[PDB]
Amino acid sequence: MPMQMFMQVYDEIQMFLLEELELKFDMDPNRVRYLRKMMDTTCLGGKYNRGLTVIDVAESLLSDGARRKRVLHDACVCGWMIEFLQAHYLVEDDIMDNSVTRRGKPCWYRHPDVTVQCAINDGLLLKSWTHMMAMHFFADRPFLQDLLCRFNRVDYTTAVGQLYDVTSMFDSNKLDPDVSQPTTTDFAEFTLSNYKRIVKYKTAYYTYLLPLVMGLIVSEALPTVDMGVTEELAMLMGEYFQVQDDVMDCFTPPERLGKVGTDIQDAKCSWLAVTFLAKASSAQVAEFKANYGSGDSEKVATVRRLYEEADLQGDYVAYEAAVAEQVKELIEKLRLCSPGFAASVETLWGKTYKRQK
Amino acid sequence: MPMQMFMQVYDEIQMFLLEELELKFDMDPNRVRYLRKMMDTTCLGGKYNRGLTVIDVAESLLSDGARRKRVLHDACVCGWMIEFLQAHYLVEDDIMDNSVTRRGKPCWYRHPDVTVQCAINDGLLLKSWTHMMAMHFFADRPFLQDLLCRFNRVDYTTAVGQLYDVTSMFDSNKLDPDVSQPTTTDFAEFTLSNYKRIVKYKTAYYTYLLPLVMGLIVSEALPTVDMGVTEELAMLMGEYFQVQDDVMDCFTPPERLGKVGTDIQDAKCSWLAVTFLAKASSAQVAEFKANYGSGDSEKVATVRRLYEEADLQGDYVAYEAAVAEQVKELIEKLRLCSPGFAASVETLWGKTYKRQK
Ligand SMILES: CN(CCCCc1ccccc1)CCC(O)(P(=O)(O)O)P(=O)(O)O
Ligand SMILES: CN(CCCCc1ccccc1)CCC(O)(P(=O)(O)O)P(=O)(O)O
Ligand SMILES: [Mg+2]
Ligand SMILES: [Mg+2]
Ligand SMILES: [Mg+2]
Ligand SMILES: [Mg+2]
Ligand SMILES: [Mg+2]
Ligand SMILES: [Mg+2]
Repeated sequence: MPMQMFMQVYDEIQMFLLEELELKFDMDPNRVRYLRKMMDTTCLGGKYNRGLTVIDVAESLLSDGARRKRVLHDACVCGWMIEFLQAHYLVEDDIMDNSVTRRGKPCWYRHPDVTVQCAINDGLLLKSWTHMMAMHFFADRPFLQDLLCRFNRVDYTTAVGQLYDVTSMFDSNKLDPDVSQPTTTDFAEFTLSNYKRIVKYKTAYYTYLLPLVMGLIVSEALPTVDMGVTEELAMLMGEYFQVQDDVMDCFTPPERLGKVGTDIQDAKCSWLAVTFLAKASSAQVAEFKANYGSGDSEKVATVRRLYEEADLQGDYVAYEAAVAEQVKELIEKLRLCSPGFAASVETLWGKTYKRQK
Repeated sequence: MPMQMFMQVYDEIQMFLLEELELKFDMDPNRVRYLRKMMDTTCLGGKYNRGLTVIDVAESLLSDGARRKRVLHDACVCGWMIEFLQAHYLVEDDIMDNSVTRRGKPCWYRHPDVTVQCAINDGLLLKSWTHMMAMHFFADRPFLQDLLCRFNRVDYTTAVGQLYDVTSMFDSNKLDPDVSQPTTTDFAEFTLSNYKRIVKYKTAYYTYLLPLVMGLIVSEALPTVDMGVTEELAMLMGEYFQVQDDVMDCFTPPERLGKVGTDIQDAKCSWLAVTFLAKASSAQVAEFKANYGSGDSEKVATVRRLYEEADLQGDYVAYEAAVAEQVKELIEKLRLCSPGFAASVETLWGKTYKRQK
């Protein structure tokens, strides 16, 4: 049912946007249908976990069935703002990471009749829609300002996190626009501390904290919860969530994930990379620096192998257990003064813990 | 004094941005350096015509000591929001139009140590900053919602224009995300009405209509002018402005313009291109199609050669005169009830009419 009306509001939004493009932007049918396909390919195709969470939080907190419908509808729009925001990130992300597949299908910039230059712009259009839809529905809403302040900061912090992610192969001390530099060879920068910063900003905020806050805002209950504990949980579940993505990027079959990993080729500072270098032996670390950050398959195979050889799946489990009980503890601290919020928060966790996706 | 006070609020804005990233975003001194240089290289180097216009419009309309400098500061912030927005477009546009030089210096993505994927993200960062500085300085001003609504609007419509720009060289009938097609061979879609559409949306709104609008907003004078006549002026000055951009791309010397043209290699629907086709003879129209859209040295020269012989200046000066006359009378309509405003519009026109760069 949540998923039912979630798709109903999607159609509203798609109608409003595309129609306006024809009525107020002098757009021709061919281009109007192109945006439809671009929208559907990039926004539909996922499990909508960020969007659906907003509804759950809103519903779980609204405790005259109009107030219920008001909060419900708004929660769905706020739901699609993040889904569209995620749609925006992934389009640009796939481009930057030179990815091939996304959600079982080719990445947007990989579509035969979608140019890279146009893909970039579509990615921007996606971001502009979040604002366009919000302004259309929340027009006369007391929280409109607060909603967008927090929405944009999260977007901003996520872009910053992508700065950290995109520039982790480079010795930050040799980071100067006017002078080039190649992939690091010592990987001194590949530290858990540098990994944690990357993940906290590029993933955590928009994937866990944002969905929670928007649901709290439409529910007019933000001041009721302990924003501090809530923040601690969002960062914790966020990191964990990203650590999973990193392992799945290397071990989960492309068809089960719906995308072909590029971390090894892109010499990304993944969790698997910083955890390996931290425990591996002289020879292991050497064979790594010699085969990492390359497209060659025997070079790629080597890095995959070396990961297994080093048994990272065991470090993972210990990490997962650490988080699992750290999350449980925080939720109990939250459950004390806000049981309604506590429940919705645990559902988000349960959707994360040991996911295969 | 305007430029000076404008350039000081700049630092006041840069300080805030970078110092925030140092503590609240956990950024290392190196990346804070990289962003400072990026911010200075992408937001500085131009002539600041959009920002400066906002200040002029604003102080021209305040008709209480500090009340004045208050409005003066607000106008400078808005001035930089557009400059930053323009900086955002220009980085993403040089990447899209695969340009080489910008404002004298090499395009941002062309910089020695600026990777394309990072460049893309830096541009997104530049956009994020327009919202960041806005909320910081205007979190108390009542006009904030409108100010940001009108801002995102123009921003949206501009991305929509960029959509017409990048898809103009392709027969929109075969436009379909799954099947690729070459650059239109017949160039049938290169019509003046289609040119007018792309121009009105990718230039007019944010280059002319926005500065006037923000200036009216920060001065609380928005409702004292005939928006209908104001928009007619913006759309008219914007088209003309963009038409000059196209001519300068083919005929103005790089060292003076500050950039190397790419409209001919990118097979862009330029004013020169549509005006040519609309008058050229069979031979000319034929040879045109055989050399346009290529990156080859001599072919590109052949296109200029056909542009000159087609005597496209005679139509330009005629067009300019047609516009000059149409703008004049519109400005008079404005003067009737908005003298002060009309005056600021004269200056803006004065900076557009026969500009060189
Ligand atoms: C959290 N991440 C990026 C969020 C993208 C954030 C962003 C911000 C600004 C501009 C572009 C993208 C999402 C996970 C990944 O995308 P995926 O595995 O889906 O490719 P990656 O592992 O490559 O990070
Ligand atoms: C006003 N125009 C930007 C249009 C860019 C619009 C845009 C860019 C990126 C994202 C959204 C919209 C500016 C003129 C050009 O930039 P330039 O000659 O400076 O390259 P172009 O002739 O390429 O348009
Ligand atoms: Mg990435
Ligand atoms: Mg990726
Ligand atoms: Mg990944
Ligand atoms: Mg362009
Ligand atoms: Mg360009
Ligand atoms: Mg140009």
